[PDB]
Amino acid sequence: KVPPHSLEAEQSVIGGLLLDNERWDTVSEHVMTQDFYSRPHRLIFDGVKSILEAGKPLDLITLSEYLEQREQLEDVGGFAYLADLAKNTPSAANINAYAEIVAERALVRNLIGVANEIADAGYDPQGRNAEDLLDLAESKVFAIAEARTSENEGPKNVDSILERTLERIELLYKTPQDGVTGVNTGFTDLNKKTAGLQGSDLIIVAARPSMGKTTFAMNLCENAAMEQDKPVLIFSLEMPAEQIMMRMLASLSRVDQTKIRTGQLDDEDWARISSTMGILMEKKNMYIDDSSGLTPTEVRSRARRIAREHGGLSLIMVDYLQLMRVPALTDNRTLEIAEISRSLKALAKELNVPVVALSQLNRSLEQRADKRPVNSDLRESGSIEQDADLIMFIYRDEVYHPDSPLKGTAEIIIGKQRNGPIGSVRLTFQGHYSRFDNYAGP
Amino acid sequence: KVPPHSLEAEQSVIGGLLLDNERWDTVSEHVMTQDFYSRPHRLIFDGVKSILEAGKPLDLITLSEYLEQREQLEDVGGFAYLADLAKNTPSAANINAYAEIVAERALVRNLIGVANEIADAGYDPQGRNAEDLLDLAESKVFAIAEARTSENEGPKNVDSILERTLERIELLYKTPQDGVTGVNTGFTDLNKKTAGLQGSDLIIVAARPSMGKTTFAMNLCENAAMEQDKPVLIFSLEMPAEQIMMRMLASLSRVDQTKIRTGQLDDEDWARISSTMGILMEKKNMYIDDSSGLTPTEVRSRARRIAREHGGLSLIMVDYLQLMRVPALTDNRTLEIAEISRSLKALAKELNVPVVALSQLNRSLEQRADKRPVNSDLRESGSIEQDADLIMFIYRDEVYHPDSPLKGTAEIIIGKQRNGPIGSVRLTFQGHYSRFDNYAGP
DNA sequence: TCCAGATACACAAAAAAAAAAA
Ligand SMILES: Nc1ncnc2c1ncn2[C@@H]1O[C@H](COP(=O)(O)OP(=O)(O)OP(O)(O)=S)[C@@H](O)[C@H]1O
Ligand SMILES: Nc1ncnc2c1ncn2[C@@H]1O[C@H](COP(=O)(O)OP(=O)(O)OP(O)(O)=S)[C@@H](O)[C@H]1O
Ligand SMILES: [Mg+2]
Ligand SMILES: [Mg+2]
Repeated sequence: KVPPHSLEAEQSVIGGLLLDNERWDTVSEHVMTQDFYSRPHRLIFDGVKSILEAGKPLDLITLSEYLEQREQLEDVGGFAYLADLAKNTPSAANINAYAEIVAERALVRNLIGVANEIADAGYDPQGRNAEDLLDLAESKVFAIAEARTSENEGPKNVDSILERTLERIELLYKTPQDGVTGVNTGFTDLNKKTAGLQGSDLIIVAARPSMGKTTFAMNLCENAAMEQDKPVLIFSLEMPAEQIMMRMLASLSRVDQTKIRTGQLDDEDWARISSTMGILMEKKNMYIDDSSGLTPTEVRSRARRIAREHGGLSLIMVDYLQLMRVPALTDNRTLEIAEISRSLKALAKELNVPVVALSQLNRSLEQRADKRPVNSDLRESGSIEQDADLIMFIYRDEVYHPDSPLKGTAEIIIGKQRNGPIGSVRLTFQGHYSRFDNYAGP
Repeated sequence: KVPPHSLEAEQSVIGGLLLDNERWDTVSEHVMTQDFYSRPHRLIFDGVKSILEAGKPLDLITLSEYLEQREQLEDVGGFAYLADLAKNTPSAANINAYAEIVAERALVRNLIGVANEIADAGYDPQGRNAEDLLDLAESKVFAIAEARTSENEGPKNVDSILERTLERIELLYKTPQDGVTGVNTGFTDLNKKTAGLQGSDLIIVAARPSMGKTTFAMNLCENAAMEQDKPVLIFSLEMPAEQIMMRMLASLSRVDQTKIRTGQLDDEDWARISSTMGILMEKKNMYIDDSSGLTPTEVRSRARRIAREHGGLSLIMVDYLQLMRVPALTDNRTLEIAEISRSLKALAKELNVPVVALSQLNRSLEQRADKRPVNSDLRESGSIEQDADLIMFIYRDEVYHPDSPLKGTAEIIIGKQRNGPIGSVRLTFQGHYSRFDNYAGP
């Protein structure tokens, strides 16, 4: 059988070395003298490496002269073969890939050789017992695997990591940026715990029906759009853009939502609406997608298109993740939810922007004495919680207990945070404006 | 009869990608792997997609070594075909102009394949009737259309949404309608707290057996048909049309239902019935369907036919949504109910008409000291409570406590309203006339 | 693999009773 090898890869490596000299540093750290297969190729590579290490400039003429000095010019095919190799070079940009291919082929060939060597033993014990045969397998495989080393995926001593951490904390002494390092939510208490909405993270807001989930997410997105510079993308798979716009106008302009919807407004309400209209038309930092049944690929494509068009994004909202469709798994729901969650996390990591994805809760919450949500109430949510960087629930006590002393107030439960504290935050809820607010009072 | 294809477009796309890899972002959004016709081109495009999706450089050597690793370089024609493909492409100036050609050719080929398949199925009925063949053809054509119905959809900015919202608000403001902008329900407090039954919404009425769901729904439908000009469509999956007609006659004529059903009637009752018949024949805005076991597609088709024949509809009634069935999801009841609710919501959104979906309640209510229904008591109802826009419960206290001070009275609880307040409304219930009415006392 | 409906045993226990404390 033909051993695995790529002569074209070796020719490309030689051509790239001849044509380009500034990239020798990267090539020198990936290939050796014994990695090449063809003997004339080995001689040519040895000569080129010797010339390059000698410090002399590399060119076809000097390479031919050096080969003639050792009388190996005719052995490697002559000057014509070298000229053909130089002419057949595709480009010098991808010499690293060629070197990696050559190294991989050498590794697999040596592994096959070691396998044949161990296989030969056993057909001729030569006095060795089973224990000796077992022992002289691990040593050979470890020898053939030790040549490759992870870079830099290796254990590190405390000195380097401690020095890097000291450097990090020394530069962070200046410019505190008032605590928040990501996207300002607008609520001081939640800013203290979450330290803003960090990028490359997945944030999940979940609650029972009619709790204030879409309102909370829209408030966060509106504050981000008002403060930040890059646009904020919203995927409204539940409601049309008209209703979201009416809610935003009611929230910003301090105008009753019902009067806006029914068209019963006085002069002051119109003045407030005109002011917020002027502000919104001056900003131009909001995008709404009202399409239904979007697949993860479509969401990714549209997000990438917007990001490339405007150079970046600030925040992405999905409402909600259970309404997305994966046609390849229409016969299974749990796997579909897992794929949706993994795709959302991958998109968040790729675009380096936070993604606020909403979710629903199971009906087991209301069949218990205590109605406070937990992490198990999310529907089909092994993956929903496994790959979530922050889970925030919404709980209003006045819904279940009409006589509760916490009327006109809501609690945000941080059920999970990888690098932050957890707890509860109390916020004032004003439904007629579709707005949350800081708790000025007790 | 050669199926449509264009090898030149595929070769141009592959050559443009090989020459410059920086335009893969635009190309990946237009042409996929399966759009190609020739199998070697499909394999080479799979290899190109695999190489470029990870960001690694793509060239002749990389693609050739990737194809050779899986014994697939012989099928595509070897390195010679790849070299010819790379050489034959002058430049990638209009690379985006060939992906559309490939996509449209693939779409035409799929359409003609489906057209041949339907004819072949028609030539071999295999025991299927013509109705089944027509249904299959319609389903396949709809599935084809849904994939590429339009391309103008996408993330829109805030300017167009603001302009449309301002136009709608001004239109509503300039035409006062006594505070109700939707279909009047006939009850003053309910209209005040609901502003009518707004269009493009899903409304659910739920109560325990023998509480008044059908009576309340029929009262709403009668009032809507009496005031509106467009007709009202009623789906009666439970009771025959004769019983509903008798109940409606009793409600409108103010005549005992038992006397009408049995036949012992006086002269004043006959006079009132004659007046009601005259009014009904004068208006004639009612359509009653009494078929059982209807799939969502059948009700959608009937509603479309009625709306097309009469140029619009004002109200659609389903009683009740647990009687509808999807034959493809018989093995799971929860998914079937979710599909029914989703289909009802989609129909309401499409036709721009309020839809009343009567629902039952679970038996977990009877185990509580408080018999007032909650949103979680609906049967098999994740989507029922997560998709509705207005939930109205019916609760009569005299059924549980015979000597209540609220005898001859009923309470309606608005358990959920996405864009409105929640509360309760007290109404007078007259069983012998099978109708609700306004309440004047405290 | 989750969601939803329903019969039955067991945990006390929960309050209420209530005895009785006052
Ligand atoms: N004018 C108003 N006055 C008082 N409460 C209101 C008013 N308008 C809306 N609300 C309430 O505000 C809340 C809004 O709920 P949302 O957060 O928008 O919906 P949701 O939480 O996403 O739940 P879904 O999507 O319907 S399952 C509801 O509880 C409404 O009853
Ligand atoms: N002549 C009458 N006198 C007194 N009560 C009456 C009379 N006729 C009807 N009723 C009551 O009015 C109710 C009518 O409500 P219905 O519409 O039958 O309830 P329902 O929701 O349809 O029950 P379902 O369909 O089985 S879930 C009856 O169940 C009786 O309780
Ligand atoms: Mg919502
Ligand atoms: Mg009924």
